[PDB]
This record gives sequence, structure tokens and C-alpha cells, in this order.
Amino acid sequence: GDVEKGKKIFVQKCAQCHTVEKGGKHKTGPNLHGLFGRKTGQAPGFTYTDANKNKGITWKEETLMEYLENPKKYIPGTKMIFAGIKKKTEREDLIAYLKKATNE
Ligand code: HEC
Repeated sequence: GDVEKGKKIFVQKCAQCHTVEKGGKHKTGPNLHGLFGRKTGQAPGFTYTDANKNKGITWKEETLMEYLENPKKYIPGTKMIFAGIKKKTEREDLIAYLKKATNE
């Protein structure tokens, strides 16, 4: 995936509710810094749904690929109200951007 195409998708579709920077603020949704290799629902200082807390999978390329296609199907009862990214290549580009941006 292309990091530069990923940034653009992030700004257009995710930045409304999320920051990526170290120490960045919680908005509607949690700051995503350090996401990769962490379990679901682990950002300090954010109140998650029990569904997001208990899903019990590790965020990596494979799990983000499935989640971003249909967030409500993957985590039923999530309060992330977002339709998903249907195109595999848009998901790949976004995940490449997140993998860089969420550890600086
Ligand atoms: C608001 C309208 C949001 C948009 C647009 C996006 N997200 Fe979100 N996201 C939001 C909330 C309220 C939550 C918490 C959900 C809960 O049930 O508690 C989330 C959660 C995530 C997560 C999980 C984080 C974790 O620590 O487990 C991820 C990985 C995530 N969101 C990513 C994401 C991306 C990449 C977005 C654009 C494609 C996106 N979100 C949009 C709120 C909102």
C-alpha cells in the first residue's frame, strides 16, 4: 500500500474522529498512536464500549483489513458509526499510512 494515498483517505474519512500523533487528543474516537500489536480497546484515557474492549483480537494488517470493511459487523455494538472502506486497495493504502503514522 501507498502511504501518501493512505494519508489522504485518513484525512478525508477518519480525521473527523481520530488523531494519530503521540500524545494527540481523543475526539469522538480515540487517539490511534501505538495501535499496531495492541489488543482492542486499550488507548489510555478513552471510554470504549464493552464490545470494543472485549473483542480480544490484536490490531495488525489482517484484523484492520476485516474491521475497516465493515466495523459494525466486526465489533457489534461499537459506537464507531462509519460505513467502512469497501475497496481492498483503499484499505491497504490506509493501513500502510496508519502503520507509519501510529509509531511516529
Ligand atoms: C466518528 C464519526 C468516527 C469515524 C469517522 C471513524 N471512527 Fe474509528 N472510532 C470511533 C469511535 C467512537 C471509536 C470507539 C468505538 C467503541 O465502540 O468504543 C472508534 C474506534 C476505532 C478503532 C479501534 C481503536 C482501539 O483502540 O481498539 C480504530 C482502529 C478506528 N476507530 C479506526 C478508524 C479509522 C481508520 C477511520 C477511518 C477510516 C475511523 N476510525 C473513522 C469513531 C470514529
